[PDB]
Amino acid sequence: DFSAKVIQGSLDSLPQEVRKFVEGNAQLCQPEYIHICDGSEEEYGRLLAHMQEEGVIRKLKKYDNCWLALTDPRDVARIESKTVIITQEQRDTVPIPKSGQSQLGRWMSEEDFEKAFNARFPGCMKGRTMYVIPFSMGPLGSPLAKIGIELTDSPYVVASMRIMTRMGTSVLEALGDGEFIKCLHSVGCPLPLKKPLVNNWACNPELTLIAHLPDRREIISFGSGYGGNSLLGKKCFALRIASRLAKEEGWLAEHMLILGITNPEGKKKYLAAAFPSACGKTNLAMMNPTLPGWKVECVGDDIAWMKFDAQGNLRAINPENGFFGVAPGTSVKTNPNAIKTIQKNTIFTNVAETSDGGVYWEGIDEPLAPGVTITSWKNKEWRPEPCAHPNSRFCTPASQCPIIDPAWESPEGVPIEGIIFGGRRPAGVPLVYEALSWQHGVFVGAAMRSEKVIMHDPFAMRPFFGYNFGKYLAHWLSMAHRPAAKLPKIFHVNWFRKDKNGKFLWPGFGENSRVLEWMFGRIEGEDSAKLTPIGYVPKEDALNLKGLGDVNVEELFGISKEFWEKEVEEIDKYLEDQVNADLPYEIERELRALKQRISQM
Ligand SMILES: Nc1nc2c(ncn2[C@@H]2O[C@H](COP(=O)(O)OP(=O)(O)O)[C@@H](O)[C@H]2O)c(=O)[nH]1
Ligand SMILES: [Mn+2]
Ligand SMILES: [Mn+2]
Ligand SMILES: [Mn+2]
Repeated sequence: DFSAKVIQGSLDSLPQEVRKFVEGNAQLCQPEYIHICDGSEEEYGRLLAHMQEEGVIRKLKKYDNCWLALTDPRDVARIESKTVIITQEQRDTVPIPKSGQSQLGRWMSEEDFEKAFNARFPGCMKGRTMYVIPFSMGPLGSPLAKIGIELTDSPYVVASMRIMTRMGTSVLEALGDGEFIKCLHSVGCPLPLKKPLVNNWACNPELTLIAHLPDRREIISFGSGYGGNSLLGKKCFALRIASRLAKEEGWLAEHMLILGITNPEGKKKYLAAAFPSACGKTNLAMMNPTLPGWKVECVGDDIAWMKFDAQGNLRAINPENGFFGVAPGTSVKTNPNAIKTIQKNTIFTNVAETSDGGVYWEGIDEPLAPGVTITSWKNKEWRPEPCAHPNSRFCTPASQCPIIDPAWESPEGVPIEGIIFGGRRPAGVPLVYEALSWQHGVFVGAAMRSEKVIMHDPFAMRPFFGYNFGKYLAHWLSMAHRPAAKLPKIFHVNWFRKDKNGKFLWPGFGENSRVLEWMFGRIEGEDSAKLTPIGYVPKEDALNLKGLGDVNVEELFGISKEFWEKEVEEIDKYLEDQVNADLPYEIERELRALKQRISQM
C-alpha cells in the first residue's frame, strides 16, 4: 500500500485500474512521494514557484505569468533514432523494406524492450515525486476524446501538460471504469544523482528511449525531459498510439491543423492541412488574411482527430488544449496572432531573454530599445550562433488565441470539407493543385516530399506512424467504401517555389488567403479549374492577385515534363523500396496513371 506516500489526492479516490497502474509503477520506480494532480490553478502556480526557487525555470518579468526553461543541450528535441514501437511482428509496425533500412518507423521486439525497460526503470524515481496526471485528449465529454494517465517525475511535464491537455480531477471523475492510455515517463535521474546535472535539467541521453506498445495501450518513455519525448500526449498518444486506435475503430489521427474559413455571405468551411515540421502549419492555422471580407478562425495547429459521423460528414476535433509552437521565425509580420497568444500564461523553452524580462529569437522582427541586451538560450550574453535554440518552443493555451474558432471545443467536432497537403519544394511543384479523386488524393499525400536534401514525408507523418504505412494508406482508401461519406476535396500546396536566383516566387504568409479562397470556390463547385497531368490548377486569372504587384505566375505554375518525369520515377522507387508488398493496388494504379499522363504531355 503506497497510500502512506500520497501527498495530494488519495489512491482510494482513483478508479481501480488507475490505482493498479500507479501502485504497480510506484513499486517499480520507487518514488519518494505520489502527487495526484487536480488540475487547479493553485497546484499549477505553486509548482511553477517551486521550480522557480529550485532554478528550473525563470519568471519573465515583462509578461503576465510567463516562464522560461533552458535545457541541457543534449536534451533539445525528439530523437527518432531512439523512438520505437513494439509489436509481436515487425511487419505490423513497418513495411519490410527491400533495401533493409526503413524510413517509415522503428520496431523493437517485445523481448528486446523488456530488457531495455529493466535496465532503466527500476528505482528510477528514488528521491523524487511521482506525479499522476489524468488528462483528456479532446474536449471533455466529446465522443471523439480519449483519456490517458501520465506518471512522471518531472514538474516541467506537469505544468506543460496542464497547458497542452485537459488535466485534473474532472478528467478522473469522467473516466470511471472506462479505458485509458497508460503513459509512464521518467527523466531517468534517481537521487542521489550519479552524474552532474547540467543547466538544472534532469535528462539521461545515453539511455533515452521513447517506446510505444499499442497492444498494451501503453507509452513508456525514459531519459528525456523535452517536448515530444516527455509530454506524452503531444505525439506519442496523439499520433502514434491514436493512429493505431484509429485504424481499429474507423477514424483518422493526423498531423494536421484545422481552420475555419468564412466567405462574405456568411458561409463557413473547415479545412485540415498536413504539412511537415517547419513548413507552416501554425502560420496558416492562425493566418491573418490579406483579402478583404475573409475570416480565418483556428481550431488546431498540429493534431487532428477525424471521424465520419452518421450523416457522412468528416468531423474533426483538436485533441490538444494548447499550442506547442516553434518559436524562432515567429514575428509581428509572419504570425501576429501567435504573438498575441503567447504574451501571457506561457512556458517558453530554450529561447533568449531580453534585459527587460522579455523573450527573443531569430526572426522575431522586433527592434529592442537602445540599451536592451540579450541573454541566449545557453545562458550567455549574446550579440548579433543563434540567440534561441532552432527547436525552441512556446507552450501556450489555445483558449487565448485571438481567433480561436467558437466550435474549437465543440464535442461533435467541426465538419471538414477540404484536406491540404504540402511542403517545401524549391523547384517543379506549382503553388496549388487539386486531386482528381479520393484515390488520387491519397496518392498525393503518400508522395509528399519536402526540403540540402529533399526527403519523403508522406502525409507529414513519417516520424509518427503507429503502424505499417501500407496499411495506413489502405485505411485512408477504405474511407471511400463507406456509404454517406462526404469525401473532402484534396489539394496540394507549395509556398516555397523559388526562381533561378533563389527568391521565393510567392510572398506567402497572409497572402495564402488567395489560395484558400480558390479552394473554397472549388469545394463550392465553381468552374475555376484547368486540368493538368498532376491535377487541377487555377484557371487564367482565377486566383485573386490584386495588391500583389506582378507575381511571375508563369513560373509559379509551370509544370515541366522533365521535372515530373524525374518526380514520378523517384516516387515509384521510394514506394517500391519502402512499402513493397504493403502498397495498396489503388496507390500503385494512381502512380501508373500519373506516369502515363506525364508521358503524354
Ligand atoms: N516563405 C514562406 N515561409 C513560411 C510561410 N509560412 C510559414 N513559413 C516559415 O516556415 C517556418 C515554420 O513555420 P511554422 O508555422 O512554425 O511551421 P510548423 O512548424 O509546420 O507549424 C517559419 O520560419 C515561417 O516563417 C509562407 O507562407 N511562406
Ligand atoms: Mn534550466
Ligand atoms: Mn507548429
Ligand atoms: Mn478502393
